[PDB]
Amino acid sequence: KAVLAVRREDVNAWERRAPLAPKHIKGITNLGYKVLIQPSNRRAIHDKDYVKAGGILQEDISEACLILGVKRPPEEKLMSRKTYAFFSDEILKQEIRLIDYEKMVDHRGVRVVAFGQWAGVAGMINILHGMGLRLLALGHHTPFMHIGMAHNYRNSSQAVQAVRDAGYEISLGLMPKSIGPLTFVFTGTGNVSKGAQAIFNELPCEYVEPHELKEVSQTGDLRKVYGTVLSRHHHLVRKTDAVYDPAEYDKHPERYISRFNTDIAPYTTCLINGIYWEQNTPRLLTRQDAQSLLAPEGCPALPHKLVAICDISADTGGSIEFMTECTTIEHPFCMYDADQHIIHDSVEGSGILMCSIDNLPAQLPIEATECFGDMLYPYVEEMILSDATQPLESQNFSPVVRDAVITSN
Amino acid sequence: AVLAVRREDVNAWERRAPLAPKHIKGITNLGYKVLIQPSNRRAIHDKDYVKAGGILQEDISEACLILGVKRPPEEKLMSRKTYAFFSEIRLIDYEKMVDHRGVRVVAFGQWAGVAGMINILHGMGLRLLALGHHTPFMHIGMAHNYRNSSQAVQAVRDAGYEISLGLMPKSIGPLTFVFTGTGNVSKGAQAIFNELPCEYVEPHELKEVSQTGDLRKVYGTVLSRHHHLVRKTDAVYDPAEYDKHPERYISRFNTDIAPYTTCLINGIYWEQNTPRLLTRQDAQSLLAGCPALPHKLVAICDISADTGGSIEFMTECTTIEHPFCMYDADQHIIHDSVEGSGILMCSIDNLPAQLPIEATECFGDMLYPYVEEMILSDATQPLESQNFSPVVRDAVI
Repeated sequence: KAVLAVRREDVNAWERRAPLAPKHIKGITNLGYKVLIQPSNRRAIHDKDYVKAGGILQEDISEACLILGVKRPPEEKLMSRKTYAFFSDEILKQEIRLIDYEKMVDHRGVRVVAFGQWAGVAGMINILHGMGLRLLALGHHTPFMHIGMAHNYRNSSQAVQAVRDAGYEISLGLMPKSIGPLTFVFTGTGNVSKGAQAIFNELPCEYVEPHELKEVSQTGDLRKVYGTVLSRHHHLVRKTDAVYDPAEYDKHPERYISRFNTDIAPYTTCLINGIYWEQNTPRLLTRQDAQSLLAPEGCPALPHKLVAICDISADTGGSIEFMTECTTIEHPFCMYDADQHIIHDSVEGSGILMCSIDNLPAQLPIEATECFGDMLYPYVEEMILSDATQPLESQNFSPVVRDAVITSN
Repeated sequence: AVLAVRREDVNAWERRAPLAPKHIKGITNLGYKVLIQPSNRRAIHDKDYVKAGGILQEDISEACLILGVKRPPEEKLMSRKTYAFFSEIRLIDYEKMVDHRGVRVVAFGQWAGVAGMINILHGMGLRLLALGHHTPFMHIGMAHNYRNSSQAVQAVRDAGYEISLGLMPKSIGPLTFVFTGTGNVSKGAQAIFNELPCEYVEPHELKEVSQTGDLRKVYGTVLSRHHHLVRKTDAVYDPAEYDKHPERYISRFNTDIAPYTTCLINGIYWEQNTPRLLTRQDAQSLLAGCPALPHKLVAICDISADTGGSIEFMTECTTIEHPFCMYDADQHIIHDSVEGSGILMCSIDNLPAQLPIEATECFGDMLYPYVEEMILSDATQPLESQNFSPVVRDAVI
C-alpha cells in the first residue's frame, strides 16, 4: 500500500548513478511494494532494466511517501508531507523529513552506506592517465599514454584490460631509461585504498617495505613498477623520544610528528592519499616540504622524483597542506609550481601534478550504483514505512536511520 | 655517404618520425650508415631503430642528409648539408613532392581520418551527456588514449555492441553520418564507422531514415559532387564544366542534406571560387527527463586540416589538448567546450600525430623509394647537375 519512488537526477550532467540497481527493485517488488521509476536518459543503467525488474516507468511520483535520490534537489522541487533521502530550518517550515546517507553509522560510529572501493578504482585510472600526459609534457612518451580517464571505459573490466595492456608494454622494456624506477605509495586503511591497489596489481608490480623505497627508487628493474603500503607505525613518532604508541596517538595526536617528508617523500614518484585527516593530526607534507622537494638532451632525468599526488578520500586540504583546491571530472589535473601557485586544468611547466575529485564514483556509475544499493537495501523497508505526518519518536526506526534524520523531526 | 634521423624538438605532441625501423633495415642493407639521434619523445623506442642496424648517437655532424618531420629552429640548421621536413643550406619540402599528374607522393594516407573519426565519436559522447543523454559513445576516448588503431577498433566494436543491444535513449532519434571528399583521409573515417552497427544509404534516403531509422543502428551516406552541386541558371550538373568554371555552381547541401544530418565528417579540399557547403545564414536557420535534440545537427569534424573553407563559420582550428569548440546561437565560438547551445566543431591540424606509430610506418613507406637520391645529394654543387627525379628536384625550396 506504501509506494517507493527513485527520482531523476537534475543537479549536474555527470550524475549518472542512482541509489538502487534493478536487482534491488526486484527484491522490493517481491515484498509486494509498488516502485515508481522517474524516466531518465541521464542514468548509466537504462530505464528498460528497472522495468524488467518490476518497476513502473512514470513521470508523476505524487503517490510516493519515500523518494530516494543521490543529490538533494534545489528545494523548489520538494513535494510536502513526504520523506526524501540524499547524499547531502528552511524546508523544516513544512512536514518534510530529510535523511542523509552519509550520517548512517553503526554503534561504533563507522559508515554503513557508501560507494566502497569505487573512488579508489577511478582515482588510480585517472592518475595513471595524468602521469601519461605529465611525462609527455616533460618530453617522455610512455605506455601511460594508452590509459584514458575512468569515464572513457564501459566498466572496471574494460579499464583493467587497458591497464594490463599498458603493463605488457612496460614489461617488454618500452619505458625510457633516463627517468628511472617508478615508485607508488598508498596511505589510509579503508575500502577506497584497496580499490587503487586492485588497479595497480594489474601492472607488472612489486610491493616493498617502506624502508626499501630508498634502495629501489635508485636500482629498481625498469620493466616493473614498485608499490608500498604506508601504516601509522611507519612514519608517526613522539616529539619527545621519537617512539610510536598506537593507543596514545588515537587519544593525543598533538604529541606526534610525521617523518614522511624525510623518510619516504624523496623516494616517491606518485602519492595515492587515502587518509581521513583530523584537526589535530600531523600533516604528511607542508608548504616548506614542497619548496625543498622542488628546489632540485632527448633523454633527460626528471626535474625531481615526485611527479604526482592523487587524493582518493574526502580530505581535500588536509594531509597535504598545499593541496587546497579540488579538481573536477571535466578538468581533472592542476599544477603546484615552484612559485607556490596552483595552475588549473594543466600538466605543463614546473612542479607537482595534483588530482582531487569529490565525485570519483560517478566515473564508474553502474558498479557504484550496485555497491551503494547493496549497502542501502537492508534499511529500505524501514524508510518506506516512514510517516512525515507523525512525530519522529513513534517511528519504528533503527538507530542507523533515526540518527541520519537532519530535520527537526 | 651518411644519413641521420634528427630528434623532434618543435612541440610535445610530435611523437612521429620520417622513417620506421623496417626502413632503416632496408637502407643499411644497401650498405649506407644511418645515425639515429636519441629521443624519449618518439612513440617507437630507440632500441627498435638499433635492432634494425641504426647507430644511436647525439653528434650528427658527419651526416650530409638530415631527415626530420618539422623544420628545426633556424639557429639549429648546420651549413653545407641537405635537410628534408614538412614546412648554402639545401632544404626539401615533402609537401611539394608530386608526380607527373601533380598528386602528392609523400603523405600520412588514411591516418588523419582514422584519428578524426575516433575524436568526434568521443566528442558526441560528451556533447550528448551535456544535453542530458548517457550514450555508449561515453565509452570511446581520444585517439591518443589507445596504443594503436587495433585497440581503438576494439573500443568502437564494444560501444557498437551496446548500441546493437538497444542502450541508446529513444528520444534522441536516429543518428546520421555524412562523409564528403575523395581522398585516403575520408576512407580512414569510413573504416572506423564500419566497425559500428552501420547501414549505408543514398543521399536522397537520408530524409526518410533520419525520422524512421532503427535505433539499434547508425546510418551513413557518401556525398559526391553530382549529389548536391547544380548550375545557378538551369540547376544541372556537368562535371567537366564544374572543374573549369566552379563559379557557375551553387550547393543544395543546406536544404537537401544538412537538415537530416547528425554528424558531418568533412574531407573536401576547398578552393577560392568553389561553392560552400554551409554559410553563416544556413547556421542561423539550422539553430532556430527524455527530451528530443534541440536541432538535428550535433557535430562537424574537419579531417582535411582547415582545407575545407566549405563551412564558413568554422574559422578557428582546435588542438589535440583542446579538441572541441561550440558555435552557439549568437554566432560566438566558445573554445575547449561542449556546453550551451549550437554546433560542436573539431578541426585539428596534426591528427596523424595521435596515431604516431602507424603514421610513421605509412609516411616512411611513401618516402622510402626517394631516400637514396637524397643521400647522394651534394649541397656544395649546383642543383642542375644533381641526379634527382622531377619529384625531388621540384620539392627543393
